[PDB]
Amino acid sequence: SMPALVIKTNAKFTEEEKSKATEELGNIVSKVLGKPISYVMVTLEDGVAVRFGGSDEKAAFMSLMSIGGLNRAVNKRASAALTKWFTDHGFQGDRIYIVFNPDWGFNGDTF
Amino acid sequence: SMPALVIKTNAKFTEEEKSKATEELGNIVSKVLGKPISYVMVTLEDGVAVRFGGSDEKAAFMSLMSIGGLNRAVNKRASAALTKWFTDHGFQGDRIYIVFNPKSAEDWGFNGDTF
Amino acid sequence: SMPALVIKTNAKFTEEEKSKATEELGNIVSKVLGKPISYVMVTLEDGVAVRFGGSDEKAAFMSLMSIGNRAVNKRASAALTKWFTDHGFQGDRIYIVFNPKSAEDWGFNGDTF
Ligand SMILES: [Cl-]
Ligand SMILES: [Cl-]
Ligand SMILES: [Cl-]
Ligand SMILES: [Cl-]
Ligand SMILES: [Cl-]
Repeated sequence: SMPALVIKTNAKFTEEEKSKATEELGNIVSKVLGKPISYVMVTLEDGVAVRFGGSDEKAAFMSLMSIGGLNRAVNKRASAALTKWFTDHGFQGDRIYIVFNPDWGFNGDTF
Repeated sequence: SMPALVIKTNAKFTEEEKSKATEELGNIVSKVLGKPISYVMVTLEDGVAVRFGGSDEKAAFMSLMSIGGLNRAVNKRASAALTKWFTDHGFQGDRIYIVFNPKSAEDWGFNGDTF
Repeated sequence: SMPALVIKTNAKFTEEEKSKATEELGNIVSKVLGKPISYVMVTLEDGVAVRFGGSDEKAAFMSLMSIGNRAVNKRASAALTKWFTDHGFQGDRIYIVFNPKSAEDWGFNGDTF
């Protein structure tokens, strides 16, 4: 099983800031889900036109895919840990949007 | 209970046009789904390499996620209403692609908490 | 029915390279799934910040959605990856997602199925 985190935001990040974010956010996913960082895939797209709640204020949309291992308990801890990274980096917690989505391919073969 | 709309297109929009698109498209989703505009999330990515039907002509790809409130009936009106915005803004109706994806409250996060 | 392929990668493609990729990748999807090339939708986003397995080396993320298998999944995984390994990518840096949907959860030309 290998988790995936897809992030879209209207904030502007530098090339270094994006590199640190995918590292820090990927490590958060590794901790909450109990998987090694080797199995973690992180995608970050900045400068995206976003409107959340009628406003185009700084916001982020996130999707967390993982074959299994997602439950009411884990989703709440992942929501809190992922959101704090953003609230610690200039974001507002009410502008952060997370979807959990638990049939996968890797190196040309399925599992 | 909050819907999400993710839009990818190869057209080039100005910053003002992108702001207008997310507002108009967001209000379309609010009307069709029966939610206030406060709960609507809209994402618009322009200038993405798109090929639909072998051609890289002007096209758009769309995904609509919503905690519940997604049914065979609603999806049909949402498909029609969203397409009309594009056909009214320089797109051709046969180049528009929509995917509907309902999810649960436990599988959704907001303000560091689920539902 | 109608397949959809959404690709995210941190590699930098030229405008011509992107056009060739969506054609070649689109044709691979049409062949493996047994559907005409007319119903295939391909999206390619380059220059996306990607970190896979802790490393930000060249990588690609893929999602393949289709209304409604073990046979295709093996062929689609292998055929799509081979395109990338033939274009400077590493096969263990290629990430594919299969997402079957229902007829009522798909839209085209303002109507569902
Ligand atoms: Cl920079
Ligand atoms: Cl812990
Ligand atoms: Cl996406
Ligand atoms: Cl501009
Ligand atoms: Cl160029």
